[PDB]
Amino acid sequence: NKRAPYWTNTEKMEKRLHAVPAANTVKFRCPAGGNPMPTMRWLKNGKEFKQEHRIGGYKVRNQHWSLIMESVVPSDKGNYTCVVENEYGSINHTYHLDVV
Amino acid sequence: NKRAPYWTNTEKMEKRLHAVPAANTVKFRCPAGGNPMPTMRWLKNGKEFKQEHRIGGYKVRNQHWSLIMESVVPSDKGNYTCVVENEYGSINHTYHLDVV
Repeated sequence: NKRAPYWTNTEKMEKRLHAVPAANTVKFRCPAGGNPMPTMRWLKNGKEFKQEHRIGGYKVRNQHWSLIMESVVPSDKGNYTCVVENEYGSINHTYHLDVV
Repeated sequence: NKRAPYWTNTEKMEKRLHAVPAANTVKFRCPAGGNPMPTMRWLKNGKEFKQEHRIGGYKVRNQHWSLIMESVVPSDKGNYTCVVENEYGSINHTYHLDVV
């Protein structure tokens, strides 16, 4: 039953550009399936996004396939991409964050 | 509307192991979708499978996402994998061919 990653709910993913006021919380999701369970990682502007990249750091909820950034600030604007992978494939989606 | 490759009809793909008498024709398919249109390539035992690898050569029908090998011979046994890709992702599936 092995199978490459696939998005399980594209509805959540249709809204690509997000404009949010500073200090609000943004949450990005890339619901996925696959056998074996794929892993997920996030890039910000094409480069690995790490905890130390912003003051507030960030939360990853694997069960919900989401990236959460609390109290956004202007320097958080950018492109956020979820890369999901397993031995049979690697797929990605990109969101754009604009901080109003 | 950009989107990574995805299989559009997994039904065709459920039968992974194929045992076929010599001299018969085998056809493998990996129906796929994605935006932009993904490309497809085939590997035989993990390595690029080229026309010169077998006497009969092989047919690729892009419209139907299939690899066709006429008059199979014992040396054709092996693992056949369709790799489908576009800028948003790369996915693969593997079939096993046994020549009876």
